[PDB]
Amino acid sequence: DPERRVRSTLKKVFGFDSFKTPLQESATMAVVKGNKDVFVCMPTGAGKSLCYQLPALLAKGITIVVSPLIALIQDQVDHLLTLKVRVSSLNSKLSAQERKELLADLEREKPQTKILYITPEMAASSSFQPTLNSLVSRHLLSYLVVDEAHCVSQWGHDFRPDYLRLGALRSRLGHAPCVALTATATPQVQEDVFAALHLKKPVAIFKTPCFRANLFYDVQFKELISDPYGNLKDFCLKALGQLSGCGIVYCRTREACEQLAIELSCRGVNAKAYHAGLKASERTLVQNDWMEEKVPVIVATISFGDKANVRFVAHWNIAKSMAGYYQESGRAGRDGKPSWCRLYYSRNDRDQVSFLIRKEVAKLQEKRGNKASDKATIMAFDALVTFCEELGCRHAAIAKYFGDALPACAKGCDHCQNPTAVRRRLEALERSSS
Ligand SMILES: Nc1ncnc2c1ncn2[C@@H]1O[C@H](COP(=O)(O)OP(=O)(O)O)[C@@H](O)[C@H]1O
Ligand SMILES: O=C(NC[C@H]1CCCO1)NC1CCCCC1
Ligand SMILES: [Mg+2]
Ligand SMILES: [Zn+2]
Repeated sequence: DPERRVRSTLKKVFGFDSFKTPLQESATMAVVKGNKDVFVCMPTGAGKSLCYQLPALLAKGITIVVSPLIALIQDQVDHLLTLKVRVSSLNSKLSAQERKELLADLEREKPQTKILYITPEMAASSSFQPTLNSLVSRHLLSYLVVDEAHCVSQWGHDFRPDYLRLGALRSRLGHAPCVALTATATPQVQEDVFAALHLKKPVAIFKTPCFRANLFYDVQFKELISDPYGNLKDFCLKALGQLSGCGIVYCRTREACEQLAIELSCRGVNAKAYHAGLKASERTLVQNDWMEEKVPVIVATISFGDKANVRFVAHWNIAKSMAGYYQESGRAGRDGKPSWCRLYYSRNDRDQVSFLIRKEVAKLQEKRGNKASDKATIMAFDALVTFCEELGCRHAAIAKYFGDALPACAKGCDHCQNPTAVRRRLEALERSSS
């Protein structure tokens, strides 16, 4: 029984009685089994770390774990040191004395080190190779783990050249299985991971689906609304009337944030602005006022840094990216009860956000020259423009983006609930500028 061994270690070392989801459990079992290569794609906070850290302890040899930054290695190392586990790290920030003590440990038979964190630069170093081949010689490597695996991809919004070295490394440790883990969930990033890391076919995939059936999506066009602030007012109120629950209004500028909270409060719905301009004392009062439910609606530019009963998330201005919008809106309806997600689109608004992105990309060019990755920035915005202008199910467009199959829309979107309503609105959009 592996399930005995897993259950024991989850308690005795990690101090958990259960797995956060069955998907975390399914992934973790496949890694223990050790026959296949594995891809774990779950949101940040889902406990991806556990899926390789636990199996490493049940194995005979050493697990090598590649993480992008010494700052994230250190947090991991300290976490595991407070749980009485034999874990070390190899990097520039170590002394030459400590570096000699660790390399000595690796050149014994049956070393004390059980998990070795290393950067991709250090894994691809000249100075590391004798040690690495010595571990290969003596069949002392149980696994190879590549955390933050999206770093291989130009489409993944954090490219790192050194991650492309990890492929050849992988085929040299062919005896041992490889686990690749990320929160970025686009199909192209997954294609890039599979080829860049020379993963072995059939890959066992553990992927959180991005369809939530309890969310209603719609997209209104501001060019067509006679009374914009009142349209929003009614929306907020309807979502709070079955008062009950809370809501979020997102927007881009400080000025619009303030005007929005004034216009909502003046027209029968209590609301307070929330942005980086105001003082940190006043920031935290608005935060606390929304959490304990004195004030039901918060109008914001930026996150706090959980909340179960958000009955609506409204976007006043189009977001910078599809991943952006999916994250932001998806703060709605965590309790499982019906919520509403609305996006107020306009073509002038689209142009403003479009201009800003490109001006930001020019700055990065001035600084470091042209990069293939800047097209990923543009495409990510464009996917959300298409979402706004196309006749189609809302949830499916989201699904298409993250490479999921056609989800069953329970009339859970404006398009599917009434295809012709939406068509009539898209015809009148085009008549506006006739
Ligand atoms: N089975 C579990 N039960 C409860 N909490 C867990 C479990 N597994 C992991 N966690 C916790 O969840 C948090 C997030 O985990 P982490 O591995 O950093 O997530 P990810 O890397 O996917 O973003 C950590 O504090 C971790 O201790
Ligand atoms: O699915 C999520 N989860 C959204 C979470 C992240 C923080 C708040 O919401 N994000 C991932 C990362 C971006 C592309 C693939 C999807
Ligand atoms: Mg992680
Ligand atoms: Zn639909």
